[PDB]
Amino acid sequence: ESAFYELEFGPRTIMTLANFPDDVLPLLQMESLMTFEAMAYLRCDALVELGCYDGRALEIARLLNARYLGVDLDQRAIETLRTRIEREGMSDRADTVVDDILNHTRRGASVGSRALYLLPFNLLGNFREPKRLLDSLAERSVAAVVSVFGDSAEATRVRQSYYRRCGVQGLELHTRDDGTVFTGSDGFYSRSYSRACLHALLAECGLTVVRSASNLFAHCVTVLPEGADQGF
Amino acid sequence: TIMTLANFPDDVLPLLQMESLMTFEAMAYLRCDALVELGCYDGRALEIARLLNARYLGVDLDQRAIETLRTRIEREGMSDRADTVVDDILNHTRRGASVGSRALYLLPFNLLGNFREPKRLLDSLAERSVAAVVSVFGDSAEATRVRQSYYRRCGVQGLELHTRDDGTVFTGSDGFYSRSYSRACLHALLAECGLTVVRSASNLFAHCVTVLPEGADQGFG
Ligand SMILES: CSC[C@H]1O[C@@H](n2cnc3c(N)ncnc32)[C@H](O)[C@@H]1O
Ligand SMILES: CSC[C@H]1O[C@@H](n2cnc3c(N)ncnc32)[C@H](O)[C@@H]1O
Ligand code: NA
Ligand code: NA
Repeated sequence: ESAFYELEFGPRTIMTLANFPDDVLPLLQMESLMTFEAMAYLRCDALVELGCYDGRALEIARLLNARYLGVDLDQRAIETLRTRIEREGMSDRADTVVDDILNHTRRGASVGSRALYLLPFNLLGNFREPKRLLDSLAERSVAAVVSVFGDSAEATRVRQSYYRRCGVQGLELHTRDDGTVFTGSDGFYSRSYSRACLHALLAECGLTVVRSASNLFAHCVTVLPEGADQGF
Repeated sequence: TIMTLANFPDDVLPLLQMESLMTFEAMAYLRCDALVELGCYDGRALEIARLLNARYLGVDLDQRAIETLRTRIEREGMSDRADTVVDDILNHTRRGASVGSRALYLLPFNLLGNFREPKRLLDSLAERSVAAVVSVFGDSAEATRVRQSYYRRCGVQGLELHTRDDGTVFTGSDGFYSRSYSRACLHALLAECGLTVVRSASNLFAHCVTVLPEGADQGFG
């Protein structure tokens, strides 16, 4: 799992904004708005961004005066995030770890009292076995936001352009009933989801849907782990 | 050709994210039934209107970006609630038809800074808006570095950097102009144009403010 993101320039090629088709921005905006609103309503004092790169959700924590933890394998992107945290005077409230996401979710200390876990920008679709990641959220979180590419013809055309712009080698497209799977010879793996398939996967992993939003490109879901306390 | 993501350094994103969150929260709290995005490109605030079930009007002179937006509105089933106009921003604020009873006007991604006479635009907001969100580049060393890289990727000819106490000005031999703002200068300009700051946020790259036109009604619709 995540072999592609252990490559020196794996994360850089995928997360460089200049490599994004314009139509990626609506996916990122929907996910941002839903994370912001979820943290307020569910009284989360902490945001944990899995695959944060250079801190793509830091502004959400900033405008809510929430604690922030960014987790990524990419040392260079985390150093950019550390530099911004210091310059923003957020060192007391915002932290970073260079580590595997599953190392963090399985063994990492709690962040704040009521943490929301963000799985942004199709992170879940980059796991061949997404149930291992989803199952690990229960321990340290009272909520999660999961953002994935959808399976519309338009979404697939965006992804065809995006992954080639990123320079993914030997890119192949595999069409399935419930999503489109892209693979690369470099260990690249990215699937999209139908709304029904995403909802079914979440229910299977004991994650209750409280909010579900879709646009032409993406599905974004706010979930509560069953067994999570829902106090204030 | 300044709006395609292909031309954006990574450090542009925190500016876009801060103004999106402040526009979203302003629409909800101030009970705005319409979002009017000035310089909307391909509908960079459409998702805010969509997720609040608000009316939307995108104003831009980029007819390609507007046609992209019109198709997105149709495919999202938003035709009855979202529209576009290929118009000059000041012509729209001066003479354009009103949208909803409580419209919020968004001035995104340093639109105010890309105007040489910003007072004309700000003064025009008085009549037709109950609220506005204004997003500008700041004057940090990091903001100036990001802007230089951005304008270079946009292919501005004879790009020159002019240092000032209240914001860095970039010019080109092609007639390109864009200024950043200190927090103090932005607040002073808005006050001068009868716009009261109700929310003010800054990050390393940007200032974003929510304003009410003084004399604008503040009911619930
Ligand atoms: C938003 S999905 C892509 C981002 O997530 C990061 N990422 C992907 N898989 C992992 C993983 N297993 N552990 C940590 N970061 C990861 C990548 O380095 C990139 O910044
Ligand atoms: C965010 S500022 C840049 C955006 O605003 C648009 N724009 C700039 N000046 C004007 C103008 N005077 N009238 C309408 N749109 C404009 C550009 O086409 C671009 O999409
Ligand atoms: Na995800
Ligand atoms: Na959309």
